[PDB]
Amino acid sequence: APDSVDYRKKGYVTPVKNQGQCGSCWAFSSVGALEGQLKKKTGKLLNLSPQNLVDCVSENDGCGGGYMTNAFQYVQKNRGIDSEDAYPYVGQEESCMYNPTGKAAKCRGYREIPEGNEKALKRAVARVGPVSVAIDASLTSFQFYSKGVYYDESCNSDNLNHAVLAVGYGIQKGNKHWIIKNSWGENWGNKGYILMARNKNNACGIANLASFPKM
Ligand SMILES: *[C@@](=O)([N][N]C(=O)[C]([C][C]([C])[C])[N]C(=O)O[C]C1=[C][C]=[C][C]=[C]1)[N][N]C(=O)C1=[C]C(O[C]C2=[C][C]=[C][C]=[C]2)=[C][C]=[C]1
Repeated sequence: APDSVDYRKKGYVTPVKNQGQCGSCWAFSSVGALEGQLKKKTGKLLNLSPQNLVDCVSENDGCGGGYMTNAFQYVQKNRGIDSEDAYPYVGQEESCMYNPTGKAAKCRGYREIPEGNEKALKRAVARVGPVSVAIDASLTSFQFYSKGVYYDESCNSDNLNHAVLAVGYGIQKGNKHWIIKNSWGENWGNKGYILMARNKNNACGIANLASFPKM
C-alpha cells in the first residue's frame, strides 16, 4: 500500500446515519469528527448526539443549517456532548435538553484547515483522523452516485451546501480519492459513502471549509 488511509477499517467511524428531512448535515459531520477523536484518545468509540448539537448550538439555525466550527466551539464552552442514547435524534428542532449525566465526550477547540489547500487536508486526515468538510452536492451526478471515483467539472467550489466527513483518502483505477461519509442513510451511494476525486483542483471545494476538533 502507498499513501492510503481508511479509518473505517480502524474503528474510528461509526455506522452511517440519515439526517432525514432536517438540514442537520453540519451536526452529523461534526459528531463524526468528534467520534473519530474519541477513538484516537479513549480507545473506545461511541455514537455522539447530532440532535444535541441541533438543539443547543444557538449560533446555528438547527434544521436550517450551520457550521461545524460553531458546533465544536459549543462543545468546548459547554464542556461536553451527550451520547446518542442519552440524547436521541428525532429529526427536528426542539428545546436543548442537555444531560450532564449523559456527557460522553468533550474537546478544547478546533483548527480550520488552510482554505483551499488539499495537501494540508491529506495531512490533517493522516495525522488527526476524520475531518469535517463542506462540499457542493447540488448536482444530480453526485446525488445518484453509485460507485467509482466521482468528479464533475460543473461542481462549484464556491457553492458549499452539504457538510460531510472525510474518512480518509486513497487511489482507485489510477484515480486518487477522498473517502466521504454522508448522512443520507446506508441506502445512498455506496452503502452510505462516496469516493470523491482528490487533487482534481479542489473538486467541489472539498478543502474549502475543513476543520477538526482538538482533544
Ligand atoms: C446540509 O443539510 N446543510 N448544510 C449546511 O448548512 C452547510 C454547512 C457547512 C458549513 C458546510 N453549508 C453551508 O453552511 O454553506 C455556506 C457556505 C457556502 C459557500 C462558502 C462557504 C460557506 N446540506 N444539505 C444538502 O445537501 C441537502 C440535504 C437535504 O437532506 C435531506 C435528506 C436526508 C436523507 C436522505 C435524503 C435527503 C435536502 C436538501 C439538500
